Amino acid sequence: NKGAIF
Amino acid sequence: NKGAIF
Amino acid sequence: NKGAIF
Amino acid sequence: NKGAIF
Amino acid sequence: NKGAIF
Amino acid sequence: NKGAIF
Amino acid sequence: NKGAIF
Amino acid sequence: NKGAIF
Repeated sequence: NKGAIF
Repeated sequence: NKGAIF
Repeated sequence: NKGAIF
Repeated sequence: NKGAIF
Repeated sequence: NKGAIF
Repeated sequence: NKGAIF
Repeated sequence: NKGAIF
Repeated sequence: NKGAIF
Protein backbone atom coordinates (compact mmCIF):
# COMPACT_ATOMS: atom_id res chain seq x y z
CA ASN A 1 0.00 0.00 0.00
CA LYS A 2 1.06 3.54 -0.81
CA GLY A 3 -0.40 6.94 0.00
CA ALA A 4 0.19 10.67 0.19
CA ILE A 5 -1.51 13.29 2.31
CA PHE A 6 -0.66 16.95 1.72
CA ASN B 1 -6.10 17.49 5.11
CA LYS B 2 -6.11 13.97 6.52
CA GLY B 3 -6.05 10.53 4.93
CA ALA B 4 -5.43 6.84 5.41
CA ILE B 5 -4.40 4.20 2.92
CA PHE B 6 -4.32 0.57 4.02
CA ASN C 1 -1.90 17.59 7.49
CA LYS C 2 -1.91 14.08 8.89
CA GLY C 3 -1.84 10.64 7.30
CA ALA C 4 -1.23 6.94 7.79
CA ILE C 5 -0.20 4.31 5.29
CA PHE C 6 -0.12 0.67 6.40
CA ASN D 1 4.20 0.11 2.38
CA LYS D 2 5.27 3.65 1.57
CA GLY D 3 3.81 7.05 2.37
CA ALA D 4 4.39 10.78 2.57
CA ILE D 5 2.69 13.40 4.68
CA PHE D 6 3.54 17.06 4.10
CA ASN E 1 -8.42 -6.73 10.28
CA LYS E 2 -7.36 -3.19 9.48
CA GLY E 3 -8.82 0.21 10.28
CA ALA E 4 -8.23 3.94 10.48
CA ILE E 5 -9.93 6.56 12.59
CA PHE E 6 -9.08 10.22 12.01
CA ASN F 1 -4.22 -6.62 12.66
CA LYS F 2 -3.16 -3.08 11.85
CA GLY F 3 -4.61 0.32 12.66
CA ALA F 4 -4.03 4.05 12.85
CA ILE F 5 -5.73 6.67 14.97
CA PHE F 6 -4.88 10.33 14.38
CA ASN G 1 2.32 24.22 -5.17
CA LYS G 2 2.31 20.70 -3.77
CA GLY G 3 2.38 17.26 -5.36
CA ALA G 4 2.99 13.57 -4.87
CA ILE G 5 4.02 10.93 -7.37
CA PHE G 6 4.10 7.29 -6.26
CA ASN H 1 6.52 24.32 -2.80
CA LYS H 2 6.51 20.81 -1.39
CA GLY H 3 6.58 17.37 -2.98
CA ALA H 4 7.19 13.67 -2.50
CA ILE H 5 8.22 11.04 -4.99
CA PHE H 6 8.30 7.40 -3.88
